[PDB]
Amino acid sequence: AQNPNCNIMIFHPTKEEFNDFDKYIAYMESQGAHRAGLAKIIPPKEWKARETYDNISEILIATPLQQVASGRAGVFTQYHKKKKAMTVGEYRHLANSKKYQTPPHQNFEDLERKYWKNRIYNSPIYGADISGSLFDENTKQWNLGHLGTIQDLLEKECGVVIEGVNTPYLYFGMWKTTFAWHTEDMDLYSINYLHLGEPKTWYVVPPEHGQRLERLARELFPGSSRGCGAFLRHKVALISPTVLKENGIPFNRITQEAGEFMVTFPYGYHAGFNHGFNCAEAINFATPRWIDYGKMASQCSCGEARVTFSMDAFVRILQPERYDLWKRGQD
Ligand SMILES: O=C(O)CNC(=O)C(=O)O
Ligand code: NI
Ligand SMILES: [Zn+2]
Repeated sequence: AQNPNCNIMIFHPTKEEFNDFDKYIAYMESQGAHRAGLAKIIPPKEWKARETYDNISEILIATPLQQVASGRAGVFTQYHKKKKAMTVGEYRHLANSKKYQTPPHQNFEDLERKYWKNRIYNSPIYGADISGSLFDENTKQWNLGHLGTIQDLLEKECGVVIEGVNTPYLYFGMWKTTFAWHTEDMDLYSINYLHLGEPKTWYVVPPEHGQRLERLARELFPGSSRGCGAFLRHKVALISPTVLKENGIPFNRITQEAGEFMVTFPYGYHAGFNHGFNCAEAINFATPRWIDYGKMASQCSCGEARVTFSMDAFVRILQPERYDLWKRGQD
């Protein structure tokens, strides 16, 4: 078996290899990349997402989210407080202000130490889940707004035609902005391109060990666990690498820099944080190997998850027994 230790693999496709997206994902998996839950892909030197980022300041962040923490440094939840709208130019200025800017630090490891020591004592503001794309329409390779759709994948594999669409989201981050432990909706893949700015550090649990993370989460957030059988779907729980190590949870970490893609694989739990002002674009996608994960994906029916209507059809077709109970939570 390839990659038996479930290490995060890093790929350097040539421009020729970068033409066929599906084929390259299949290649990565042939090398065992999916066993980690996360892979990095460094694009060919000849490739670019767009010509410049000089004209993005007028994008609106309609609902910036202030991420307020509760708990202890290594085990905490965060809730999202809605703030007034601001442009990306205004957001960048805020990110760079004395209150919110990245502190002095020696290297990525030093900054990581500071993040886990001090995160809970601040409330950074995140612009998340903004529908849109920063890929140039003329970028033909790995354009996250031009991928084959999950609906078409389901149709090709299973012969079922369903409603729904599948478009990218933009994320504007600043120092300490945080993404909680989660897998994707319906345990889909995700692909994430860091367009510009400061890095993003990722933590990931191998898919074959996801239930170990779930068991620890139930122990660490016992009230949340009693409230919902899939509360990590709420995307509010953080557990530090120190606490994961103390509890023997297998995981890896890696830092993504501007110009790099990350792919998360079905049922690969991940979490992380931004180093400073940045902008990422991400979208979910599927392959034939995903279908069995979609069938088995755990759902939040307590009603806190609140997802896109695109998910209605996935649950309806792949999880018809759960559909009635799941839709009540949505409605
Ligand atoms: O970048 C973020 O804040 C979160 N991204 C993801 O969880 C992803 O791409 O799957
Ligand atoms: Ni994700
Ligand atoms: Zn729930």
